[PDB]
Amino acid sequence: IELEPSESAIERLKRYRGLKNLYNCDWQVDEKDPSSPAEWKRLLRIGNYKNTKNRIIKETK
RNA sequence: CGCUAGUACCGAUUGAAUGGCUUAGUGAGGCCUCAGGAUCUGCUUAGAGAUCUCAGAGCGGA
Repeated sequence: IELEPSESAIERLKRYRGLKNLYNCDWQVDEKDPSSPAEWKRLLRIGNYKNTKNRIIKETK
């Protein structure tokens, strides 16, 4: 990103979070986001997807 | 700590199927035999009027 020096780089970068390394750190999964879809809780959560679909095909048989 | 994939022994389905051995009994089928005789057919006394059936009865053979 190429900052405009005229404008304050604080308001642009309010929501950003700095990290040592993406791979190493840990986020708690969501946040008080409010640019998420509010239907985030209106989503089916899945465990092991393998242990979902073989079960469902098993019930389909 | 617990839940999820993975691999071998029992064990029930009286399961339910494949073969091996084995008990006892049955055993088709040809073939060889003991009979059989549907039937078919020779010859002869012989039936009827001059290689003619008009009844049969023997002697046979397939």
